[PDB]
Amino acid sequence: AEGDDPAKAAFNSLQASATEYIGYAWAMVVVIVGATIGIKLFKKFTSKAS
Repeated sequence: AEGDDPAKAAFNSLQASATEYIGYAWAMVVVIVGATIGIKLFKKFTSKAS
């Protein structure tokens, strides 16, 4: 059924037009994950104990 919920959806469809926020948020994401790979890579080399 072609039901796209015209109640809250439609209203949210307007707020979702924030093309000024869909870009800088992506860079922040990398700073969340990529930020782990850094410290993570450190534990590996520092947890070798060969």
